[PDB]
Order: sequence, then C-alpha cells, then structure tokens
Amino acid sequence: PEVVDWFARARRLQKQQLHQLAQQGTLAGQISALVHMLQCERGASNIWLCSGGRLYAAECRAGAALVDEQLTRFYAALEPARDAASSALCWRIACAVWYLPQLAALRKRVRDREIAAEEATGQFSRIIRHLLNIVPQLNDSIDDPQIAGRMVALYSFMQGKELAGQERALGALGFARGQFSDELRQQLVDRIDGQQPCFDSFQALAQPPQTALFAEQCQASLEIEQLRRVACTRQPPADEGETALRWFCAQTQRLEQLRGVEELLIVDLLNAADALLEGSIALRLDKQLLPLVRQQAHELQQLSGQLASLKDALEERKLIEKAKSVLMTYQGMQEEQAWQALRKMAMDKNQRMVEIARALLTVKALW
Amino acid sequence: PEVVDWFARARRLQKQQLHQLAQQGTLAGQISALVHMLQCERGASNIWLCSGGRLYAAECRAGAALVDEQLTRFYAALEPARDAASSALCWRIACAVWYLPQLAALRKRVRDREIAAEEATGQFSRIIRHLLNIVPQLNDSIDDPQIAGRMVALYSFMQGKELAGQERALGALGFARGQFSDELRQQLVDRIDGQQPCFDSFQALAQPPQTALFAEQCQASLEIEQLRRVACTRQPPADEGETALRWFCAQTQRLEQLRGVEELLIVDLLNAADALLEGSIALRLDKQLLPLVRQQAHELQQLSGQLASLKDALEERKLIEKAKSVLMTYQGMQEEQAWQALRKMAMDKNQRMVEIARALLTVKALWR
Repeated sequence: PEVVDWFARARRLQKQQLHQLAQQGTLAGQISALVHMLQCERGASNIWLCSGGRLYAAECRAGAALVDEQLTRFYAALEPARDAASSALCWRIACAVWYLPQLAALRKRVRDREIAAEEATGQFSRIIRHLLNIVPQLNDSIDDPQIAGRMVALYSFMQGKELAGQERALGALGFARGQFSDELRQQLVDRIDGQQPCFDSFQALAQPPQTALFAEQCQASLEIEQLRRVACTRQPPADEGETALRWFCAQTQRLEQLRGVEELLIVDLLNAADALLEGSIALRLDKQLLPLVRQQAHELQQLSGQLASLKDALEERKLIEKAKSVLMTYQGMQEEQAWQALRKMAMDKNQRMVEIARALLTVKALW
Repeated sequence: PEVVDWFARARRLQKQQLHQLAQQGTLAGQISALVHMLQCERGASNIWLCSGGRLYAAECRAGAALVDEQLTRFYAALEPARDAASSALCWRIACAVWYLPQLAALRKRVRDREIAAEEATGQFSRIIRHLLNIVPQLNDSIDDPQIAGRMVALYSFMQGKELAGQERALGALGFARGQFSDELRQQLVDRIDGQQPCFDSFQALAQPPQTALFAEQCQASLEIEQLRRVACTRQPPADEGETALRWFCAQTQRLEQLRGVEELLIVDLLNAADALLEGSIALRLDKQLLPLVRQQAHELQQLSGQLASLKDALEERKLIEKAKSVLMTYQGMQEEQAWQALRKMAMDKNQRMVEIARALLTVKALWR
C-alpha cells in the first residue's frame, strides 16, 4: 500500500546516487594521496628541524613538490562537489581548503628554521586533520551499504595511519632531545593508544583479502616496540640524533607498508563502485542503513578531535591523576609506578589510559 | 576566494532548508502524539490482560480511538515529508508504517484475551520504537544548528519517556504476578538505568526554561522509588493486583507529567521554526555541525536497539555474570549479594549495570 511508495522513493534515490560513487570514490582516494604526501613532508620537515638543518633538505623539497602535485589533483576532484555537496560537506571542504594556502608560509619558516619542530609538526597535523574530516562527511551522502561500509573501513585505516605518523613525529622529538617530558610521553602514549580503535574498526569492516593483506604486510616491529618501551620507561641514549634516526627510519618503513595496503583499499573501493554502476524489514533496515558502522566513523573522527584539544587532553589527564591517586592510596604505589600500572592495563586490555582510569573510578566503591 | 565560495554554497543550501522546517517540526510533533496515545493504549491493554478482563475496558476502547485519531494526523504529516525525504528517512518511515496496520489484529487478541500481557506489551513497544526511530533521522536533512539541537533534546526526552513507559509495564506485570523472576527484574532494572542517559542528554541540550519546567513538574516520586526497591529486593505482596495498580497509577501520573513537558518542547520547537522562516574555524565548525549532538542521538538509538535485542541482552548478561563471579571470588560475596552490589554501583554512578560490569572486568588485574 503506502509502504510500497516509500520503498519506491528510497529505491529511486539510491539509483540516482549510483552515478556519484565514481566522483565520491575518486575524492576519497585523492584526499588519501594528499594526506600521504603531507605526512611525508611533515616527516622530512621534522628531521630537517631536529637536525639543526643538517639532514633531509632534499626530502623536504621533493615532499613539497609531490604535495603540490596532489593538491592540484585534489582541487580537481572537488569540482564535482561544487554543485552537489550538502551543507555539512561544504563546511568540511571549506575548513580544509582554508588551511591549505598556509603551506606557503609554513614551508618558508621550516626552510629558514624559524619555527620549532613541534610547531611545524602541529601545523602539518592540523592541515591533515581537516582533510581527513571530509571523509566521514562524504559517507553521509552515500546510500549503498557496501560502499559506505568500505568508506568507513578506509577512513578507519587512514586515521590509524595518521596517528602512526604522529607517533613517529612525537617519538622523534623525544629521542632527538634525549628526553621525554611527562607531557611528551603522555602524548606519545595517546597516539599509540589511539591507533587501536582505528585498526580494530578497520579489521571488523574490511574484506577478508584486505585484512589478510594487512596481517601479512604490516607485521609488528620489534625495534619500534623496544623503542616505545624505552621512551615510556627510561632516559633515551644521548647519541645526538642516532636513536631519533633509527626510530624515524623504522617508523617510515612501517608507514610505507601501511600505504601499500591503503592504496589497495582504494583500488578495491573504486572497482566495487564500478560493479554497482552495472545494474524481516527491521533486520533489512539495519543492513541497509548501517547505523552502528556510521557511528564508528563518527567516533573515530571524535577521538581525533579530542587528541587535538587541550581542553580534552587536560580533562582526561585529570581523570588519570585521580586514578593514580587511588592506586597510590589503596595500593601503596609510587606516582610513576601508578602511571605505569594504568599504562600496562591499557596495553593489555587494548584501551586508552583514560578509559582504564574511568573504569577504576567507577568501581572505586570496591577499594 | 574558493573558501568563501564553499561557505557561500553552504549558507545558501541552509537558507533553502528553512522551507522544510515547518513540515519537519510538525511531523516530529505528530510522531510524539501518536507515540503518547500508543503508550496509553499499551498501559490500558496491560491492565485489561493482567486483571483477566476485569478492569480498563473503557480505557482500552478510548485509547484505541485516540490512537486512530492520531494515526490520521500522522499519515497527513507524512505527505509533505515525501518531497524532501532522504533514502534513509524513507526506510525509517516505511518500517514504522509497515507495523501500523497490525494494530487491528493486536487489538482483537487483546479484547479476546488471546495474547499474554508481555506479548501485547512487546508488540506495542515495537510499533513505538520504529516511530521514534524516525525522529533522529529527521536531522539528516536539518542544517540549522539550533533546530537540530532541539530535535535531539526532544528525541532524548521522548526516548526516556518511552523507557519510563516500559518500566511501568514491566513492574505491573511483576506486581500482578506477585513475583519478579531474575529475568523480569533484569529487564526492569535495564529500563530504569536506560532512562538516565536519555534525560541527561535532554538536560544537556535543552533550553534553561525547559530544564526548569522539567525540574519543577517532574520531580522524583518516593512511592515509585520504594516500589522499585521492593521489586528488586524482596517478594512483592500477594494482594491480588492491589500493589500492581498502585504501581501503575503512580507511574501513569508520572508519565502525564512528562507529557506536559514534552508538549512544551514541541510548541517551543515550532515557534523556533517559525521565527527562523521569518528572519577560529574549528569553533565555527563545531557550533555549526554539532558532532557531540549527533553522537548523543547515535548512542540513544544504539541503547534503544540493544534493549530490543535478545542477542544484545544476553551478550550483556554474560558480562554481568562474569563481574558477579569476580565479586564472588575475590571478595567472598554471595551471588545475589554480588548482583545487588553491581546494581548499587550503577545507581550511585548513574551508569547501566553492564557498564559497571565492563568497568570491573577492565581493571580486575588489580584484584588479582
């Protein structure tokens, strides 16, 4: 009866949407490439600055050029959206497009070394962050469940990879100074913690050949694992940039492996979109709308937001200090020992430290 | 340059969306009213069935008439929505409209008493849930930040009120039987804890005059609180329906108070809609997109689905059983004592029992 008409419209709308999957997939792929080159540029700039202008100048120069190439292709890929993007998507594109022109200024300062590594790192990260924020919004305008599923798996991956890039940066800073402040250490830990939800989401949503590829091509790194423990537990070697470089090179190799997988996710998504363009109701509705999947996308985007917010960072640190007190009081731990205990529980349960701390505070009646 | 170009198109699109506000606001109001009448019918049918066809026949008949009256208005409010409906909104609407025609069959069984109170309760609840699921979807085509914020606050409130209604039904069943099984008790507890995030979300998002009205009009009930404690602790009195009625009536007054506030929210939303028709980027962005607000709507829908799913219910019970074992082993608690401890922590911390359970399993290396 009336029901048939609501399905007829839903189906009409979805068939129209079919024709935008190509432009949408291409934009996502183009955002991925730009972000990747920006990640390369951020890395080279970091070493350039931490080395006092001794190293990686060539890489900075090649990086910037490759970024400029991808910028062109990104602006090209935005064209289809000019007369089709929703209000919310337009806002996301606007914020991303707003920061891009700052590259000129930023590069000059990196070149002249009139900026600190943490600052330049922060500015590259912000540009990247707003570019990535386009993706989930892109997904809100995609009705096909298979493709929306692939978009969220891809975004999850891209977001984990970005947090891996921030791990590289923060760790390089610490090893270059020869010390990790408690602040820097916490940020490093937060960048490592944060990857977990991202790649977990990716594994839950990806296709079997994709996760197979991930497990094979992106194996855990012993050296990175050891270096993480060093940064979190003791003074690094005073080898004047040598350990920083070992860290940087190992992380760079990991990031290149991740990129190899990411490129395949984008190929698979484009091919899948091509295929589609070749033509109980409640149970069916969840499979069609994928509400929990799209929520996951929003949660990762939100997690990203919080890591870039000082308000949020200090809020979470408040909880962690509280949880440390509980361990200090009821368990006779020392401050550093309390922090390490929470950190260890976070690793073992695959949760962030603030999640462990909140958990401890909710059941504190038992202490 | 290009920047202003994107902002210009956004503003322009938003301006155009102002024209859908009246029908979106109206549809939300008609959904609210239909859900309310269905809640009245659910409760009447429940007393009719639990009293073995002795009480509430008049209320059932009247309630059904009111529902039919609102269905007409609901179906009318759908006509304008058609022209602006996204694919996902179409699906939500189709789902809700798919179950509506089943009311006739359900009522006949209710009259003939050829259905159990829990079964009749569940079928009303299912129609209600799909109607409610339309509301958050309404936001996928609402660009205005203030309105979208109002829609989520309303949905949060509507959802808390629905769960309060399920609390009434579950408690009445238990008191009518003279016993709460461990099962019925968990479902009751779950309906009560579920209300917390709904009304917390409403309070965070509503306007000060709206939270004010709520704080004054919908104050906690000592009688309901005492009866909750009875249902969760000891055996209820075998007074052949007397306590059940006491429960039902207290809860029904509570729901009418909530309804008063809900009607205000709708009036306010409509006024705001009319007044709109007649009118540091990370900062501007958040204010405009309201990611936290969309997150809240997500979570409440998630909670809603979980309470409706046996898979989800049993997944969560597994966690609660594990947490109980932890208390039984490392703290020497009896099983019932263990369960009571978890429920207690959940009230005190304003979290669901499964969240308390998860918290304890997360840190149990500390007890080890």
